[PDB]
Amino acid sequence: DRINTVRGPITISEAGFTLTHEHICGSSAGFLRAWPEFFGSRAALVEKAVRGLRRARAAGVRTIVDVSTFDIGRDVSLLAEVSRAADVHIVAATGLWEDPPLSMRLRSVEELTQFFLREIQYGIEDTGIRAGIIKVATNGKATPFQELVLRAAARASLATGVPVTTHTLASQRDGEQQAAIFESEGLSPSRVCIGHSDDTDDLSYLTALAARGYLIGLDGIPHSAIGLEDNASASALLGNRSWQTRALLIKALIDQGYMKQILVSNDWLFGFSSYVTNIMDVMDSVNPDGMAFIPLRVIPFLREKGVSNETLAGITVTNPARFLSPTLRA
Amino acid sequence: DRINTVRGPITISEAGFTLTHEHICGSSAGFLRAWPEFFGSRAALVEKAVRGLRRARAAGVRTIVDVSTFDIGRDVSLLAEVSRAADVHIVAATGLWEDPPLSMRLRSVEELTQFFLREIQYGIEDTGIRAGIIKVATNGKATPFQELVLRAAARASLATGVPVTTHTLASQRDGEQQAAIFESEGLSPSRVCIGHSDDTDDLSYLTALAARGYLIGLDGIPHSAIGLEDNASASALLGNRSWQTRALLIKALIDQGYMKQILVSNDWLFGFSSYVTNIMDVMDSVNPDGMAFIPLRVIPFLREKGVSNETLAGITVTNPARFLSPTLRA
Ligand SMILES: *[C@H]1CC[C@@](C)(CC)CC1
Ligand SMILES: *[C@H]1CC[C@@](C)(CC)CC1
Ligand SMILES: [Zn+2]
Ligand SMILES: [Zn+2]
Ligand SMILES: [Zn+2]
Ligand SMILES: [Zn+2]
Repeated sequence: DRINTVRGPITISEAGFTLTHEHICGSSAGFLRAWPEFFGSRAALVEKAVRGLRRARAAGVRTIVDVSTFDIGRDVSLLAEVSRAADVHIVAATGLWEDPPLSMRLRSVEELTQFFLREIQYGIEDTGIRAGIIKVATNGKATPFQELVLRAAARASLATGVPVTTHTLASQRDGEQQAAIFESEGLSPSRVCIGHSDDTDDLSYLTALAARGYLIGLDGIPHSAIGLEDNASASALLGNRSWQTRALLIKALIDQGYMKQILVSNDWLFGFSSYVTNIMDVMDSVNPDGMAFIPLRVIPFLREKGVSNETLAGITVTNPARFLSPTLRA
Repeated sequence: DRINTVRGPITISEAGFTLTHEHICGSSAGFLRAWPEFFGSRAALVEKAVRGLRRARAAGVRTIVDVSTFDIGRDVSLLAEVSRAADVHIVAATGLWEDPPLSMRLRSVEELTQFFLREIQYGIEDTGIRAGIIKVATNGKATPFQELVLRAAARASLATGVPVTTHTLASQRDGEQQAAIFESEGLSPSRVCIGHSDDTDDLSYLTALAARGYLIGLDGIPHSAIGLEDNASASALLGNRSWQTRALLIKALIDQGYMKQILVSNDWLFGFSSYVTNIMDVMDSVNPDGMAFIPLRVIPFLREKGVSNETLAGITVTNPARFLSPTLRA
């Protein structure tokens, strides 16, 4: 049993402490190549990511899942360089997020399945690097094209055993429609993580997903604009619920019997061109720990609130390995 | 005086017979790298383009202006390879078309100007290849972002002397708003071609642009779905006006005194991923001459209708050189 990373297959035991929803860079296809000065320089972005991943590794992280798709401007050569330099495994993604270009938006469910399978089974671009996860997205009711993407993701997962992870507008309970479409294609919920689920406090929605077997992505714990005075763009992005409020959803699901279905992450980035200029600076001021926020702050917080070390080890080590290890029914 | 091509600067005399609105490939940023099998293979696309450009050269073409932007998936390395193999100069474009990703759509007018200037003055990606034209787009009333793109294009042209060429929804008379925005930034109409202008028969609109000094892009002459039975997608793309009807607009503008302001092209492509699957096959059935259609069919047609050889030489050689040669007022 092996998980594909940007430096090759690794064993399940090698994955270790794993952050399941992260980004080296949140961008757009071709953007880093065409306009590296937007990030200062490509080298500056690399250096920032390596420093961040090294600090995460010192805090105990061993693997991150970079859920950047084609249309987030995923650059697997960049991921490989940062992964080598920081000694942190990086799992790359296929799929499509919320900004597909026309050349993707016009494609059929069969064509999309071919593209996702290409990136899982053959390689990404000419790199030979294979994706270990499929990323999809809705923001409210699925567009007709997003329905095709979700179905193609299910077909690619059914052929390969690679899991699916989703972006939702959690306030619209998107996981319900995503589940319906996935299940219509015959995909096991055990192969699916419904992400950005910490954006909502609706326990009925969260437990309805977990009851049918879905993994719950509580993946934006440090995202908060509390204490940011009069920054409309940061408030729209990050919300005004505290990181403690988000983190307590981890305890809530544990207390309901779902500890094996919880996946926790920061949804951090080291560059961020697909939003307003200087958002990365704002985010780094909110959370200077970056990707180390989960082990340095969330884990001790949950221990203080009575969650055991063993349970948190299961959530951060056992659950990601069970999720990522290719299979049709985990 | 020199015009930048994908193989370096050329003199005005070297440009020769020039098609001012063409594409090697109409695609999306990063798409050819990530999914070359969509085109059969990258090599198959290269071979098809080289054969087409060789046939165009045999018909008299010496230069094409590839008006593919970043978001049309412009690959200047591909353009250079095809240009070398076919012995046809290719001018590359900067700017943005109708499918910018989030990382572009969130940018300011100043940021966009920096990006356009980068591609004109420094190089595209890491290739050192510099754009010789700026391409912009509206489809009806400009979106707020498209207003910024048009202003940034004007600023980049004012700094460099490189011309601007536009995509319009001609039925909505977009050239009127485009002109208004360009002029508000102080750009000379002599540096601007309002493209897809052969999509309309409205002489009041066309002469209103030409009267204030704009160049008129009659650039889709072979685009027609006449005789295509019950193909809705091809009819939506190509329209149901004949190529003869489009070509007679060249004569119409000559007869009104605007021969020096007419630019003629095919708006052909050798691959086309940003529309429905197999559209390239449909288009090649409509116009097997491809980019050779203008010299092989339109020029003799206009001669038969009484246009002189000298006038057509002025339109196909003199006007493109005057347009492309960098200057603030041509
Ligand atoms: C991990 C161990 C199980 C509890 C204590 C719930 C019984 C939660 C922490
Ligand atoms: C080019 C020469 C001028 C005419 C004949 C109009 C007088 C048009 C063709
Ligand atoms: Zn997301
Ligand atoms: Zn994310
Ligand atoms: Zn166009
Ligand atoms: Zn075009």
